[PDB]
Amino acid sequence: MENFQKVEKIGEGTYGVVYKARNKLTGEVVALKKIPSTAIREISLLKELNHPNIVKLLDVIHTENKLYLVFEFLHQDLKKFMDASALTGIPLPLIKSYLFQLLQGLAFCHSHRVLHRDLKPQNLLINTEGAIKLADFGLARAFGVPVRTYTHEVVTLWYRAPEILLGCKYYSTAVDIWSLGCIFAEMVTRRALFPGDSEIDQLFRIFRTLGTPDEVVWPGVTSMPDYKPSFPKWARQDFSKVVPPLDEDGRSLLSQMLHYDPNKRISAKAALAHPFFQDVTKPVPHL
Ligand SMILES: Cc1cc(NC(=O)c2ccc(Br)cc2)n[nH]1
Ligand code: NA
Ligand code: NA
Ligand code: NA
Ligand code: NA
Ligand code: NA
Repeated sequence: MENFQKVEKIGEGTYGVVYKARNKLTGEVVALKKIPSTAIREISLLKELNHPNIVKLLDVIHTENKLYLVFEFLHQDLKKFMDASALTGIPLPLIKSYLFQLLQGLAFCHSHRVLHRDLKPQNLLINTEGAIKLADFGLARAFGVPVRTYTHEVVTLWYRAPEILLGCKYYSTAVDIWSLGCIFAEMVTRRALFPGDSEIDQLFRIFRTLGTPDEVVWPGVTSMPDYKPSFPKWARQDFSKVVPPLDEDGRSLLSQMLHYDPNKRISAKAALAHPFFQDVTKPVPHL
């Protein structure tokens, strides 16, 4: 760590503090995250998982029984950008560019059998060139997703897939598509899709919009560990009411990203081929 000078505190992550820092060896400006042998091996494997839409993991330092992750630095996150774009909205071509890029990052990681499991606007980072990148890929498998962060802050449930909430033990890559669909809807409408404040509130918010799932739409759902037959039965809403003014192609794609049955939910690779991306471009964001 003597090789790094802290510039400022960027924020408080799930596992530890995040600093902007300078690498004295190379002059490099980096993001430095302060965080068992299985974790070291898992996280070390992530150094090779390189893609332009994945925040680059520069190094893993294990010392004095502390773990430091050194990442590529980006100047803004999507949560802050969404807040700053509240009054006007992020323009649709930029939303489309971001979604397209995020799907490319997911398709790459998924092809290597690596899941994120905790995607949220705060771990999507943006630059002034129009790129967006996924941060903290692979960390949930290494460390778990806790209920509270290291500062006691509540870890958000808003982007969590229903199979996780219903107690499935085995996650598929579909969990990340669900999260990204929730983010897409939030960029379009300027409000979170499913802002739950407990596990049951999260689940019932999903049910009230998409309908309470049953064996017709999701074979096996009624046998899931946390499923209860006493869940209320709500009707599904039309996406035309959920995400106006999104066009028919965008609503089609979103619907497929939010299918209940993870085996039905669209893959990142299939989503990239969707007609919504026919006119995709890479605008320069305002910032
Ligand atoms: C792993 C990583 C994080 C990061 N940057 C940020 O989180 C960041 C967010 C908002 C502002 Br304003 C400045 C920096 N870069 N790389
Ligand atoms: Na480094
Ligand atoms: Na390293
Ligand atoms: Na948000
Ligand atoms: Na839980
Ligand atoms: Na469109």
